[PDB]
Amino acid sequence: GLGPLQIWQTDFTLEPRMAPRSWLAVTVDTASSAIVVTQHGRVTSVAAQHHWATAIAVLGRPKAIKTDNGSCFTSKSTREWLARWGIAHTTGIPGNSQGQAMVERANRLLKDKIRVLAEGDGFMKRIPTSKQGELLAKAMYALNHF
Amino acid sequence: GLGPLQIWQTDFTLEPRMAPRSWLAVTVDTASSAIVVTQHGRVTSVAAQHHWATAIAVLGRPKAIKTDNGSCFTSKSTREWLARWGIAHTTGIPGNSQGQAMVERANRLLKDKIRVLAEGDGFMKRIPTSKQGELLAKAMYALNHF
Ligand SMILES: [Ca+2]
Ligand SMILES: [Ca+2]
Repeated sequence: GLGPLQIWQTDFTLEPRMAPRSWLAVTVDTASSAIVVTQHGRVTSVAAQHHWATAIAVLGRPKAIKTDNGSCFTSKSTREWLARWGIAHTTGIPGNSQGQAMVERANRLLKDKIRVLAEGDGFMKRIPTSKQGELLAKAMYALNHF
Repeated sequence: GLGPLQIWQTDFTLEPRMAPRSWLAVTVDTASSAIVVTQHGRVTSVAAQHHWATAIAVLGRPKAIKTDNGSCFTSKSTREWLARWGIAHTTGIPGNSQGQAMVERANRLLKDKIRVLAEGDGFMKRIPTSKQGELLAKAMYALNHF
């Protein structure tokens, strides 16, 4: 009962191998280190809400989420969506510096796993679109379980 | 170490509120009762592999999966995909009768939660396409956590 708080860190990261939906939305559960990733065609507020809808189904509802001040995260729409769910939102400190370091380490382990699985399949450039889906699933698998 | 075996039961179920991608692929982890659902436009073998790719990222790799003899599940393609992952597959007994009862109970709790959340939003018929995604996320959330 003295366990970790259910706080998430989310961010978006660009990955051209995953084009056209090359914007990967990544969420790290700081309680368990689990990771949830979704792809999007454009960074929008709505992209951020859809990514969270999916992470919540997978991780359960957090008590809070930390993001940077990107505008897709502090727009009105996003504040209202998070309010409707009852989740608190913080963008940390104005000149944070650090503080979002797990989601950033996550971003880097993820892109690396994607490159190594993609190349294992013989794709050295963009991944065929029909194949990105299982590859992105496979990457997430590899970083969360086995 | 005497805990339950990681065996899944998967099935596809039709849901017109979710049209055009009205075929919902549902997987129950018989170890934890967690549920994973994905939508598809057509019931194909490939639909079954994509659904599992996503469930594995979410639940980890099972030791076995039980399905009925639908052809999308015993086709060559599907047998080879499951073989590549190292998961055993069984379709149970020829005139099983029961044995897939959790995935079927799941199918029914799911469609019911979708109807009640959809109607809470004022959609009494098909759900606008742009809205199905979070609604399907929301349903899964409700049946797995809170
Ligand atoms: Ca950012
Ligand atoms: Ca069936």
